[PDB]
Amino acid sequence: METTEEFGNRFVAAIDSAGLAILVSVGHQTGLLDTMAGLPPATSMEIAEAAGLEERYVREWLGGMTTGQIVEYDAGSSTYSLPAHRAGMLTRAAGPDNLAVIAQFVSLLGEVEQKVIRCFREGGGVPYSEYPRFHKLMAEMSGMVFDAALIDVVLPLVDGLPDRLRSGADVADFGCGSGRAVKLMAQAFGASRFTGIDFSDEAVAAGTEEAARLGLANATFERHDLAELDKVGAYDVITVFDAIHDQAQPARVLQNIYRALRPGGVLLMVDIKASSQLEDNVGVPLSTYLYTTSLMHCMTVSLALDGAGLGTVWGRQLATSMLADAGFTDVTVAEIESDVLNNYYIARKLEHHH
Amino acid sequence: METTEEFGNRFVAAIDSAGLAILVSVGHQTGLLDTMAGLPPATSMEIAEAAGLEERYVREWLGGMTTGQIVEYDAGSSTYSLPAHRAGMLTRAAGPDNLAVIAQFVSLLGEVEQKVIRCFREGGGVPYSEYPRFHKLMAEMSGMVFDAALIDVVLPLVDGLPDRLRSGADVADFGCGSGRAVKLMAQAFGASRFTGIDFSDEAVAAGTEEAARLGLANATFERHDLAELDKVGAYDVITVFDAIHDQAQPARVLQNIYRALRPGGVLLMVDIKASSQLEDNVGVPLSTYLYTTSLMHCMTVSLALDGAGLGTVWGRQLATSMLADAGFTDVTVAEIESDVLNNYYIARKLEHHH
Repeated sequence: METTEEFGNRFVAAIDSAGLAILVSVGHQTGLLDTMAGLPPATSMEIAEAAGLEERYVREWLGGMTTGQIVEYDAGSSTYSLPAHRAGMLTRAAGPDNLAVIAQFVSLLGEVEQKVIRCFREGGGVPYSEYPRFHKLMAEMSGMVFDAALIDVVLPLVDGLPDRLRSGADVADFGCGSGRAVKLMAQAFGASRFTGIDFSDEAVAAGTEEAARLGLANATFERHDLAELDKVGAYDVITVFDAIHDQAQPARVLQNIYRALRPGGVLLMVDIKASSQLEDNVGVPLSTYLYTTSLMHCMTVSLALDGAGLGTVWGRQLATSMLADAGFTDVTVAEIESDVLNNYYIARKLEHHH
Repeated sequence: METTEEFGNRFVAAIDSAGLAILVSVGHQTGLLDTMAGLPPATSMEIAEAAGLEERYVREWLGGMTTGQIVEYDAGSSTYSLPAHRAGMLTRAAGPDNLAVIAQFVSLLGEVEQKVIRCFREGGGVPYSEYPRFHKLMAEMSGMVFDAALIDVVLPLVDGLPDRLRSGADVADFGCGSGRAVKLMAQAFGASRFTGIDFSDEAVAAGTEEAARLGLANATFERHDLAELDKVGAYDVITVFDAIHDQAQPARVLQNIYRALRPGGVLLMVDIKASSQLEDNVGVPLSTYLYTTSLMHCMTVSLALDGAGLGTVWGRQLATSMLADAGFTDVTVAEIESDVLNNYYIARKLEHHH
């Protein structure tokens, strides 16, 4: 049984961990972590010089990184070092496995804390437009994951999908952002036609420009809100990467996906790995982070639009039953051993004609 | 030796702890924690009703508080409860020992993260005026500590001080804010004359109004910047609660304090308990929090004024030597067993006439 003293100590340690997360975020954005990964043991002044930064700031940062047991300090020589085993997951050299990137979300949620608190009292939500930095970061992170794994790891989860794409299919990516996924797929699969759909006029224009740059005649982009579409029996394959649980009208989006698929078609929906039952998420790493991210961003943005507010932790069971509600009678859930955060939902449409 | 895997797990746990700190902050500001401390096990809807808050927000908050192992959830009945041993240090009923208050500093530092990051590149600092919420909270927290401990615990650390005040002394409080400390002392010690000095015209006016309210003829307030004072042999006793390490010109402030004291006088300076040597702070609870608070507030506000930027962790050794530089040849450091964050520096002035 946990005592008052033990709880006090655990919570003070959480406070220290929170400070440390912010320091790591600062370390990422300033290039300090990258800089120390390329240095031998060095003074505060040496580190600041190598980083091109103000030493007084670097010095205070170093102090907290040291008390947080990430940076190691040698008092005899007044030198600091970032152990290689830690550097390996806190630097840009790790790309999508750089955990310092996730640390940035602590400041990002903090920036909206007062706005979210108001919603506890007054209802509604904080609009999508309040989170430009948050969204920019998610887009960068997803770009790296698509580059690393989309073609060779993710698409092969769907039995027969790489051959179908090679042979030739009509494909859409719903919620395509700048069109990274469409770009990669259109390159890998010249026989297939790809349409990226996104709500942002800017993102769509950027997709179109980039497809023109690279001579990708088989990639087009279109601005639409995913809840209001006129696509009917248009696509053999539809991808949806992380977009559904944020929607104002997720059920209508899923219904639109089903309508847009041709008979024999397949939806690949990638969304957050968690249970729809709270008790199952207790003890699983990142569960608190996921509830917090939901409360302070993914849930509230949907509620701003008087939406469903399913949140980040909507969960496998609810996702599976909503796919059934949308008309899919054939749903499987795939996992990648090297991916703790995502489920890969594979939903196939009956071959039967209307 | 810590492995890559072990570091990965520890840092993911820090991320979860950071989320949990933000949730606790939200719990404090919304009254949710207070509400649950007065309830039996209850549903999300019951809790939201009791709190007067939007259930959908309460529900998501509950999820993260549960995965963070603060709130307990019973899946059989869908009820939540806040154990008494945890409630005891997360609710307003604990006053200055409410740890939920310290959790608010995570959002507060997050709100300034981008501004601080700019200073790593461009120098200078983030001005004091950027932190009104932060300062309001510190003032509330200090108010409660003064109410609880100033008269009966803190002032008795100085041998002979309560009797000297009872008998009659000229006293000043440097950095008095709204004048809480002066108010309490002026009430306890009718024979003594108290002057609160603060940089804020508003704080000073509020002090004066309140002294008029309560018929405290022996309490006055004056607006001055602590670095530029004309007080010479004016006071037998000077108090400085938490104000020195934030100053642009701390050495000049301490010199002004020494000049302002009469021969035989005493300074009571209360400031942060930590070492001036980084290696000593490693492993001490709250050290990371203190470096982070320094980097993102106390140090940077001083640097904004092209100041000393000593920071929150300036430390005992440096504080002691700066008191010597200011002219004090007689300095002791007192601790209160029930106070991990503050040192009590007692600096006495020679009895010898100019």
